[PDB]
Amino acid sequence: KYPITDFEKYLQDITKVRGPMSIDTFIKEVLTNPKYGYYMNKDVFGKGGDFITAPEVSQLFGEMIGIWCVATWEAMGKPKKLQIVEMGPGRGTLMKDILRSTKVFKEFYDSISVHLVEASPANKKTQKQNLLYFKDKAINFDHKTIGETPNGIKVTWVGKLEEVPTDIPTLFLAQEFFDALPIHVFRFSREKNDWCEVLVDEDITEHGEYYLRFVQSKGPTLMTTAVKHLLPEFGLDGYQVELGLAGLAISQQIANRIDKSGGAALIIDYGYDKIVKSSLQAIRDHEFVDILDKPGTADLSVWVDFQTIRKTVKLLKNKSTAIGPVDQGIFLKEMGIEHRLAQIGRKLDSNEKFEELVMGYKKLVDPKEMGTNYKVITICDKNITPIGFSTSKTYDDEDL
Ligand SMILES: Nc1ncnc2c1ncn2[C@@H]1O[C@H](CSCC[C@H](N)C(=O)O)[C@@H](O)[C@H]1O
Repeated sequence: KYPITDFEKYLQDITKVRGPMSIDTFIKEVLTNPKYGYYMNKDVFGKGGDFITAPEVSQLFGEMIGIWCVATWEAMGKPKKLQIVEMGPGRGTLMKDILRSTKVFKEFYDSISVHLVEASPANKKTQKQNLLYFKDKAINFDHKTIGETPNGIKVTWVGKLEEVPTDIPTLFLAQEFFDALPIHVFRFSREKNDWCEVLVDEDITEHGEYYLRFVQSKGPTLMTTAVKHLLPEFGLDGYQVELGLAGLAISQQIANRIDKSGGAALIIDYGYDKIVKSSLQAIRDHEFVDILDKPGTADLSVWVDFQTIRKTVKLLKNKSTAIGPVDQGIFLKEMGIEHRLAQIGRKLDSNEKFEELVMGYKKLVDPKEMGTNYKVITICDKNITPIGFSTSKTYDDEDL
């Protein structure tokens, strides 16, 4: 035990009036609740911005994504206006590396504007500070939703993808974004020959462990019935799956935007080319903890189901398709990262700086590091061949 937090008391109250809550609802509350959220007001973590992401590991990573943006823009017929959208830019490191490294491509750089989709006002402020040129001392970061980069590239912040202008060809970047979206969890009961949903209820049992607990819905919930067509047909008892419905909805918005106005999305994340049975994890001060251990104090994440993203896009039966996933290591090698590593290394004379650069390269591409756990998938037009996906597989059962 420990004594009951105010956020736990509040979540218990929801279960008393509304019944046990879906894991989707729980993840939204735990992250984004105004008063007790993790993503909204955590404050003062260990080290400087929480965790090791790929942009912060190497400039190599952002330069390669930059090359992908330019090559894809070329493959689209070099449109005079191109939007670049990023989902959850973090501190803005990725965007900064892209905008730095793609300045040399004059024709490309003259066509771009940037749109960052960001819900957190804290991250918004950090991104603005990281990306913008400022002419005034007093900056209120909330009335500043449009800005200019020091190279004069326009950057606009919006809360949701829906708010991004339509009818312009668009690149979409989602880097470690889908792993932080809510999921639902379902499990099959042979005792009721059907799927149940896994819910979070209050835990007042005589020797429970925490103040919340996982329960199985009595029958199928309305969500179970609504998504039955996405679940396995194989009813094995206790078989459990995670479904990233929030992410599937975003995948459809991107696919449909691309069908209408052209474009391409690059989704990079840790995950699998199959249904993910169990992956929801809670990390607090760099230690794995239980999900229901003081909720709101720990960062929740999931491993991404790339397969269901792919099938969902394909099921739209429009001009869009999804190709991949391919491993991050293979993707980046195919983009020319080894050549760039050597070029950057030759300009450096330090050896200490070169050793650091090579380790960052190894962290990105080695199979024991991020090389295989991290994967890349593209949502794009059927008729424009994607860049960096030559090793993508063919999925016969899903192409008629
Ligand atoms: N529903 C939502 N709308 C907008 N942004 C979201 C979101 N859910 C999560 N995010 C954002 O996604 C980011 C996850 S952290 C990843 C940061 C960055 N891409 C990097 O790898 O360095 C956070 O900045 C968070 O604010």
